[PDB]
Amino acid sequence: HGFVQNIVIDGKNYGGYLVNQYPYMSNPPEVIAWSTTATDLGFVDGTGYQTPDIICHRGAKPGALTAPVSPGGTVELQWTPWPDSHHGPVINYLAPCNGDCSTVDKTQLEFFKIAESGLINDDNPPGIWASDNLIAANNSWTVTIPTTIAPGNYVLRHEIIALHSAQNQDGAQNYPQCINLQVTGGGSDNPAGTLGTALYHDTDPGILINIYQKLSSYIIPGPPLYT
Ligand SMILES: *[C@@H]1O[C@H](CO)[C@@H](O)[C@H](O)[C@H]1NC(C)=O
Ligand SMILES: [Cu+2]
Repeated sequence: HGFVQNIVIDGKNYGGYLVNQYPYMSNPPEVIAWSTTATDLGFVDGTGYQTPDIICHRGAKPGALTAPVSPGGTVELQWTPWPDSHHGPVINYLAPCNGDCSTVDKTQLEFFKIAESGLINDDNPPGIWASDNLIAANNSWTVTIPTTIAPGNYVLRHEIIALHSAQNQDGAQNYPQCINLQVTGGGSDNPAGTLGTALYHDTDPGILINIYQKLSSYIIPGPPLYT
């Protein structure tokens, strides 16, 4: 359990959607991060993959603001402390807003994968995963925005999937966190995008998996990495 408390871009903090504060507030602040109703700090499991919930987490609505990013710039996402138990991949996607991200129909966003990290080492099952890399980085993840994509407004969908329960049908725990970015620079690619509700299926080989046994490979779920 947890969520993104803060985002660092070009030497300032953009405060995240504080799901354990702003839903109790009823005149909460304008932020670059999407609001959610996920006040339990929990997840979208396999029962929700073909529901709107998977796109930017449960009952999610677009952030009011958008952060500019320098060409090939870094986005740093700071999480609440991530439990070692919650072993699994860290995956990042962009979807174009084609306009102000604050007014998009989330059910219409088409995501391309810009980065993925899975099982790093399996010397001691269940092993070292992207999630353990995230813990070792003091619960922060650094995304580099590609220089080769068309500039304009996009949603960054940033996700940990915990696999500690994933042996069981619908046991995997997806923690998607969305923010609004204004990508800048000279790129022109419009990558093939995948609907939120076509990212994952509850029987994917990297979703329905016993991590506690020796693994020879791990298939990072979702569509193919853009480069
Ligand atoms: C994270 O920072 C704290 C101090 O703020 C430090 O004590 C901790 O051990 C650091 N990093 C890791 C990888 O544990
Ligand atoms: Cu949890």
